[PDB]
Amino acid sequence: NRPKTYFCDYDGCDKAFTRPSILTEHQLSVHQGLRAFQCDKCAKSFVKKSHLERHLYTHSDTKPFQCSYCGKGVTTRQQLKRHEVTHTKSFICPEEGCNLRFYKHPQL
DNA sequence: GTCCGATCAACTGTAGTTAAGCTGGTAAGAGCCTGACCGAGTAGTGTAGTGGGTGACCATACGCGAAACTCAGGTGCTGCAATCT
Ligand SMILES: [Zn+2]
Ligand SMILES: [Zn+2]
Ligand SMILES: [Zn+2]
Ligand SMILES: [Zn+2]
Repeated sequence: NRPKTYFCDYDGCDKAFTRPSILTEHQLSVHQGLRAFQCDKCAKSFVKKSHLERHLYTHSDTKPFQCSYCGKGVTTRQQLKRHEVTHTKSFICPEEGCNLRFYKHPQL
């Protein structure tokens, strides 16, 4: 919506941003080499609250997305969708007019 | 590079060693396809992290209108005085 009208000034940086706090998040993270959210359970650190929140689940068994078929736990919707698509007849015969459909790619 | 000509055997006259397949009953080469076993191949997958854009909520800005507040307009009598009598 609103136009990108805050330009990073550093040598060899191309980026422009919508609102000045975001330009500052970029500058402190990329160019100065500082981060604002530390893991309690390992050495790593993160640039956003949502990124530390994802990393915190990785230290735990009670992972926040749970499979509808097998009940395996995962941390975000992309992982869930890819995993659940393995519980489907995903693959299709690529050859002309052939009707068949398959569950594991080596079968196809 | 070439020159001479000696010299192993090239290409030339006849005297004596090699298969192919018959009768068979037979084990011998060379072989075929299903099956099993591990290495490698095809390639989509499993967590995990960087970035971005959407959405909500805010406040900041002007500009028009709404009510506020200040300061001075306006009403009407009559205490006192002056024109007409
Ligand atoms: Zn930059
Ligand atoms: Zn950690
Ligand atoms: Zn599952
Ligand atoms: Zn087919």
